[PDB]
Amino acid sequence: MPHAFKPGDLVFAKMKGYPHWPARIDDIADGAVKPPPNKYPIFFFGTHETAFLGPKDLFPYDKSKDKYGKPNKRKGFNEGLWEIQNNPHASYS
Repeated sequence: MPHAFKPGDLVFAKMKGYPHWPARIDDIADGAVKPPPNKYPIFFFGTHETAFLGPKDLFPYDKSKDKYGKPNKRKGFNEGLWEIQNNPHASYS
């Protein structure tokens, strides 16, 4: 049975105007800016951008990869697919 999301969980994350995107729940570094209440720091693979999202926009990777894990024209997407499959917990600083 599912738990709450935690740092390190891999997802596809949905933002307005973008396809479901390979992403992870990030940690918040000591001294770093915290998310709003009820939001998680999402790190988008490929673009290496961060946004704050709630669970309604977070689709667990293993369940969703057959649907959303396909090449896309969008900038950064296909690099993102390599990252999530090959080294999803690396530092992409």
